[PDB]
Amino acid sequence: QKTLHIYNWTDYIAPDTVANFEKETGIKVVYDVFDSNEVLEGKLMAGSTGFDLVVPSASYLERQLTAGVFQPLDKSKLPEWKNLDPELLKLVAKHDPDNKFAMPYMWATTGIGYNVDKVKAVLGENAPVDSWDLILKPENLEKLKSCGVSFLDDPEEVFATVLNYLGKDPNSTKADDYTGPATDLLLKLRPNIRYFHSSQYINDLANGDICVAIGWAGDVWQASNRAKEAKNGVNVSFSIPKEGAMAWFDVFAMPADAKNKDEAYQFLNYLLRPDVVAHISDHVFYANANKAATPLVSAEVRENPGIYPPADVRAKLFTQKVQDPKIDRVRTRAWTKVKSGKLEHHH
Ligand SMILES: COCCOC[C@@H](C)OC[C@H](C)N
Ligand SMILES: [Cl-]
Ligand SMILES: [Cl-]
Repeated sequence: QKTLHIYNWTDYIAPDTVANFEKETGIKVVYDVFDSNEVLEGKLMAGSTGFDLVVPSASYLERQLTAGVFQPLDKSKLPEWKNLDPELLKLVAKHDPDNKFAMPYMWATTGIGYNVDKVKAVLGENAPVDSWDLILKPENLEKLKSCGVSFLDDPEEVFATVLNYLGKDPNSTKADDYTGPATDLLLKLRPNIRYFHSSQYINDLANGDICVAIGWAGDVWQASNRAKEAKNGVNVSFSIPKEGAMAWFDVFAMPADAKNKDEAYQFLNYLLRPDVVAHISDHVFYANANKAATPLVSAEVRENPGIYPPADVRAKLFTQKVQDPKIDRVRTRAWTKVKSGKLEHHH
């Protein structure tokens, strides 16, 4: 009797995927969840995670490759590997050369989730919902404060978005960009931000408790769908803003010390079945990386340009770079200062 341990993002599988795999294979699954790349990386670098499969973003897989925390995937144990789109594989390979360590899972963008009606009530019918101005212009956040503003608790995402908005390289390697203009803007915004959190914003958007959030696309579409299902009269939408946004792939990987590799390959091959991953996309409102699955994904998901954006929008997307340790120090210190920003001092 074997037991497979999986560590995935919250809100990132269909409700019946694991039970269906358990029923089919007889394998018992222990499924645990996270909402932060930094939490997962800390576990991978601190000791044994005890997990057989983990799901980093691709730039987090990249940065940990030479640490040897992952073992290469034996493709002979993944006969359904050919269902993955081979062009998407080439893009993922920028982070994982020759696709040796990672199985692409889902792809999306980091944009703005918002309450359509409350934004228009507060900012007017002309509210700049197609722009990062909605959430990064202080004059707008000051007005939105009471209806509730959330930022992701993701320093890399937040600084890269701010840098881009300020007309800098979103992956700037210049320390002064972080300590100066990016920090200046974030401190100006900070009094109007209710919280930094990377998962509470889904239900808060759905229930009308947060009016604007920096959010991951399919999480915001899940909020929208939860409100629709609740018949609660809340209208949530998502914007990939006109100034561009971050795009990313999340990938399954196998820790080098995984106990139950055979069961792990069984689960990956299960996810490679087109019906399995299409059903996941239908529930989580994210694009998968499986070419064979695409015709099976629901029309509502496939036809949503905030899930499958067209070429003119894709042209404005950027990807995360791994920063050197001096930028990492500057950025992380600045993030701690920003998040503590409301506190009173006596110096
Ligand atoms: C099936 O995933 C949606 C397609 O993803 C779009 C991004 C990842 O690719 C860019 C290239 C140009 N197509
Ligand atoms: Cl990524
Ligand atoms: Cl359909």
